[PDB]
Amino acid sequence: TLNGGITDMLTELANFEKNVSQAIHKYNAYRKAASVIAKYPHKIKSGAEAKKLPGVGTKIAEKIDEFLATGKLRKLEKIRQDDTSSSINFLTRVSGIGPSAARKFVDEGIKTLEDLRKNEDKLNHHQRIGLKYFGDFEKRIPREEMLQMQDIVLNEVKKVDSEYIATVCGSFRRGAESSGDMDVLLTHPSFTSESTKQPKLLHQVVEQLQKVHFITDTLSKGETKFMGVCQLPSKNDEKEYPHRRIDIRLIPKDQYYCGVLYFTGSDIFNKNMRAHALEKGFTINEYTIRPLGVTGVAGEPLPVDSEKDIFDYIQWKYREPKDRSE
DNA sequence: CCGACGGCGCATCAGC
DNA sequence: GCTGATGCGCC
DNA sequence: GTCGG
Ligand SMILES: [Mg+2]
Ligand SMILES: [Mg+2]
Repeated sequence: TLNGGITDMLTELANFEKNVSQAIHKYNAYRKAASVIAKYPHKIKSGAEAKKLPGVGTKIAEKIDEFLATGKLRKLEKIRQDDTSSSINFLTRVSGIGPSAARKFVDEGIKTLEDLRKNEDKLNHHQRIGLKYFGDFEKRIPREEMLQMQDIVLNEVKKVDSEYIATVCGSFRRGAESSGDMDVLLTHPSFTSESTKQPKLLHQVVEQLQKVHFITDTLSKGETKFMGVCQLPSKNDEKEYPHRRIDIRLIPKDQYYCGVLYFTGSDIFNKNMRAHALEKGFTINEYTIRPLGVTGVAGEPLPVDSEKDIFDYIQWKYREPKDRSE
């Protein structure tokens, strides 16, 4: 982290644009810039040097010069002093409260953790559970605990049906020493792009995990995506583990490679890779890679039998998961 | 100078 | 009820 | 906010 001060500044600017300004492209621009700077292997000496990087432009170059000169950004200093901005940025830290909800709450005079805790009846289900585990959800998960969680998930799935395959993706699959949460990609031969020969495939799995008291809460749930809360069991006399966020995504089995590419991320890696596919004349989602026809309409799914095939199509050398942490 | 910026699941809501 | 838009979330 | 045509 040669440029930790700069990348934090940019991240804070990104969060402002997203949470307060509701300017999603400025949000993305700041995160692309932070990410390119984060991987740059030199300690940056000026804005000019930073501007050479793709994603850093004139405005960010200027902020970088101010930051190196003084150790801070007046623009951010003012934002931090603004009560409305501060309040909105705080509320959005609760899962389920976005930029619109936060600003709505602030209008109502709901703007602190205390306010929220006395107005539960004003939150939807997702928001109520996000509030419930607010502190827990900001803790990271040591890899060792991720390993225990993996063992539990993989073994409980196996107990439901030996044909399920569950893969932990996200920062875990990228080899991180700690994860923000647990991402599980699920496949079963009965669910392909061609047919759903068996209903309740995701449900059965979620139920078993609830049955054994691993999944403790649900934020949302459909046929292919579960978003919830889980907890490791604690030993006799031991403080409980924090509650953790868990996302489970059921992907057609024949589409596993596109699925696992998606769920491995990072998010920024994904946006960069997908943007590059476009530039090369393809479109990538978690199911397929397709050609763009002359019109601008996606064609039929190209054959894919490895993650690498996807990289090949867009003329990128393969990158192991450990190298996709953008 | 601008059009485009990654792609999609679930929950909620307006309008019919 | 549905469809389509929007909010929020996943990477 | 930045990039590419
Ligand atoms: Mg994760
Ligand atoms: Mg997740």
